[PDB]
Amino acid sequence: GRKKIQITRIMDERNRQVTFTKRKFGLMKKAYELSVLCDCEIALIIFNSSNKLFQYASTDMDKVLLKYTEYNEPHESRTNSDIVEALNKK
Amino acid sequence: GRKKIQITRIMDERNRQVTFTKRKFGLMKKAYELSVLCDCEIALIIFNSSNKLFQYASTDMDKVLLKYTEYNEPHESRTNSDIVEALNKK
DNA sequence: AACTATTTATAAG
DNA sequence: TCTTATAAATAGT
Repeated sequence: GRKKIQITRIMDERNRQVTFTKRKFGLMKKAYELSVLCDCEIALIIFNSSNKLFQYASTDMDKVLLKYTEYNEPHESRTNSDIVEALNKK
Repeated sequence: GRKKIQITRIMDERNRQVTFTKRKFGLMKKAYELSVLCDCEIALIIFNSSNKLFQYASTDMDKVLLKYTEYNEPHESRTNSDIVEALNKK
């Protein structure tokens, strides 16, 4: 956008609340497209600072969660650190 | 990118596999940033066309899924259709 | 495994 | 492998 930003908690309770809403949609949109382009099933679960729930699922969310729990092989399992680290590599 | 593309299953088994890998990271990156910018907890579950698993979580993924299962209020619960619709509105 | 032709999202071959 | 001014993602070569 107009300015570049440093990933860090927006201290401003409002721009935070606004950015959340905006990006959340972007996130879901992407998820949507990825889901579709590549014939994959996606589930996305979000909890805002106030522990309120927002969820997207390409299909049948609980169906996906169920598959998940039953999975028994190793697999890509990233976390925030994994991500920051992968980033710094570039 | 160089060309605009229509959201639909990449029929080319290869460009599909490639695009999947690329965008998946983009997805996680975003999720990462959202998680951080806005102090929210995020869990992302992906299954490729071949039923293999990929997951990101801002923190303790199972902790998040657990919260989810226990939630009992109505909440934003989007799905692909909800998304396409919302798009066409623009 | 790069590259790269205001940064589509988002902050004020 | 809500409006632009700008950053950040990415299709394709």
